[PDB]
Amino acid sequence: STGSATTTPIDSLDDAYITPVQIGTPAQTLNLDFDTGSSDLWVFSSETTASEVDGQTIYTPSKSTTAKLLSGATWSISYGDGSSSSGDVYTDTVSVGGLTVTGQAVESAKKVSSSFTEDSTIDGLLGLAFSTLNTVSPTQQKTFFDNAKASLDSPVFTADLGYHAPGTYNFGFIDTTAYTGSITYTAVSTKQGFWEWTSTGYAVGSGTFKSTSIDGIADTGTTLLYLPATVVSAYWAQVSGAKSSSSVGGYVFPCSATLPSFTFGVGSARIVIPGDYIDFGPISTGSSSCFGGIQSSAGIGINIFGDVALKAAFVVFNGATTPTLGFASK
Ligand SMILES: NCc1ccc(C(F)(F)F)cc1
Ligand SMILES: NCc1ccc(C(F)(F)F)cc1
Repeated sequence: STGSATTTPIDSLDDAYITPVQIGTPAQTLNLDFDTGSSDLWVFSSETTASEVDGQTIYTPSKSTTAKLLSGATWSISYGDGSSSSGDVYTDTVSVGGLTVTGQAVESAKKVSSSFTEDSTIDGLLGLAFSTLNTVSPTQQKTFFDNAKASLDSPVFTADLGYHAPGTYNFGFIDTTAYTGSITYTAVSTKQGFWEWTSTGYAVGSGTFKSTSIDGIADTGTTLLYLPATVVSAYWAQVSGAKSSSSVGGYVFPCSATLPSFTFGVGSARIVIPGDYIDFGPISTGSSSCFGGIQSSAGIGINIFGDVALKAAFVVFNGATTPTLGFASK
């Protein structure tokens, strides 16, 4: 079997993407943030503290005839930006774009951090990293992808994120009309639970390509591109007036400047990120300082190929027994 769902940016800056997901019987449709950097499927629910809910659609397990409480199970997660949530665990039927999994662990939030409450458009997260990162205790739970793997035509899913436009998540097949050229596959390390791979180098604008190994993770749940300080400094040095601002927390640049493109290597292939993808707009309403989409990973401890990079490509997450990542131009 296969599944296909449209994913839509939540705002004009592509800060995140939401995808409709059907949970329960009869279906309750929630818009979830598909996150290849985590492994929990958690939702706002009827059990969430009422003051912590501001416009989200909530999952109500008591209205689903297939929902079962997973006796004694709890979950608690903290994200790399300081966000967190926690609660209990149901199992229920979950469908994405026609692809149905029965008995999927649905983690019901009793408490969410402020950053989720303020994001009225995101009803929860659907984790697509490896199941070793799932936070359910005492019995660890499998991701939607892991549960679907057996019945998929091919154990893959693909991410085709749009620039200021809708995109597609496909499960179980590779749409050969959605990219140009060939797909370049590269090895994945699962040792930390992430879709971790090694980029073969980078170039700034029309400069020389610098061959150098950048280890990092493919993360649809992170907005920006976080790279080593040496790389990020070489990029922003080509932008007149750009500087690192401690009060803002990263590189900013004059909104009137034109940004150079950024190229990253995948084996012998090259993925080019247009300079416009790196503009994240004014730091405050009316400001003439704009926030950059390429930032240093020094404070984070790991390099992150977030949406800024992934939306420049067609990306194959190949969950075969030896996992690989595929990149194609589009
Ligand atoms: N998108 C989920 C996620 C969030 C944070 C991290 C970090 F910061 F720990 F690397 C990885 C993955
Ligand atoms: N990387 C996971 C993640 C995804 C979304 C959010 C936000 F934006 F909703 F707070 C935080 C963390």
